[PDB]
Amino acid sequence: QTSAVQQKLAALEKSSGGRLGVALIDTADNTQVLYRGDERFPMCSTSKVMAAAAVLKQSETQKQLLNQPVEIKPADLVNYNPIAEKHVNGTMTLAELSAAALQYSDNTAMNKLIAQLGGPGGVTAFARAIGDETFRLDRTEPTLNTAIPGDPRDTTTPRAMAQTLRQLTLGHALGETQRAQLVTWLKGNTTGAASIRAGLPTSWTVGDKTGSGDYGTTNDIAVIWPQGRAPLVLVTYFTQPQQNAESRRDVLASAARIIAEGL
Ligand SMILES: *C(=O)N1C[C@H](NOS(=O)(=O)O)CC[C@H]1C(N)=O
Repeated sequence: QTSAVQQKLAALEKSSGGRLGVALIDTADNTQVLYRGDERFPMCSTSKVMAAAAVLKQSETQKQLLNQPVEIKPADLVNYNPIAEKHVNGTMTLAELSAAALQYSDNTAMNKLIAQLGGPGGVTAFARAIGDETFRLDRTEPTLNTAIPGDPRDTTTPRAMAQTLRQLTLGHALGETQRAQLVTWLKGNTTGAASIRAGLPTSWTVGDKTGSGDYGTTNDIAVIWPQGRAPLVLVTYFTQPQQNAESRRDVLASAARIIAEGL
């Protein structure tokens, strides 16, 4: 019941001063490694994968949805808007908003995705439609990042997020073109090199989405293509007891290294 990898993650967690959640799926054999795999964690920016995937699903039944313009007004800007601020009083397409949300983690872009789905509950509804009974999105940006201990809003579990990420990127939750677009976007992420990627050999290819929030919450969810192996799906969630705790991306890298060394 407690594997060697689980014992190592427990030792990492003990030295980290926070709470660590890990779910690995190895698609070479569909085996799973779970650490606090059924405990809820605040998703923060990693929830953007579900919102972008839901808009990709919408695009399966709409000619050129991704080219549809969305107006960006000054009042739409929130706390972190590296792409959207360039387009205030103009428009961005849903493809541009999806890329900005995933690759630059633009929070104004994420709010446009949420609105395109009918609000946070529309993102949750998409999760349910692809078999994820755990994910819940409750708020918009930026308050979905409050990451308060014990608060179920805007949370999921590592087990559920790993299974969902596998279905979206490697399975058939999306159509073929849409799945390929999602993987292309994730592989072009700009924010991930200090997190899961840092713990892996340079030769392994990664597409990922990071997140962070209050309580020193530090997250990453990744699809990994190891050299000479079938892909892996890896979720590393981390959160700490005090609201102003510092980020700990090194803990995510350490967890990824333990997983890689255990394969
Ligand atoms: C998402 O977690 N956020 C938006 C942006 N994400 O960048 S990260 O993925 O590199 O952390 C800034 C942090 C965070 C937020 N609190 O809005």
